[PDB]
Amino acid sequence: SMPDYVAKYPVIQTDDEREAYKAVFQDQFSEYKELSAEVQAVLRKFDELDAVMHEEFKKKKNDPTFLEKKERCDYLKNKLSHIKQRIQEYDKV
Repeated sequence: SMPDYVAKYPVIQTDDEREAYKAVFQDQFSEYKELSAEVQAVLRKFDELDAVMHEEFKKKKNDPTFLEKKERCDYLKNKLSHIKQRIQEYDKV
């Protein structure tokens, strides 16, 4: 098994497909930007705490909610990257 975007975003063949992938990239990038910034901020907040040096903060780091948030963020970086790769390949042609 592979991520869902692999199947949903096959090799571009038409100019319309290229524009559709662009629309999807623009939408998902704004979502990704926001999410990643938030995730990094938290990770950094702890980074500042680490520099200062607690247990509650370690738990916060392993919070399942945030942990889930971090995994969605990784999915998004991967999805966007794949779509970008697709567009570029067509663009080179």
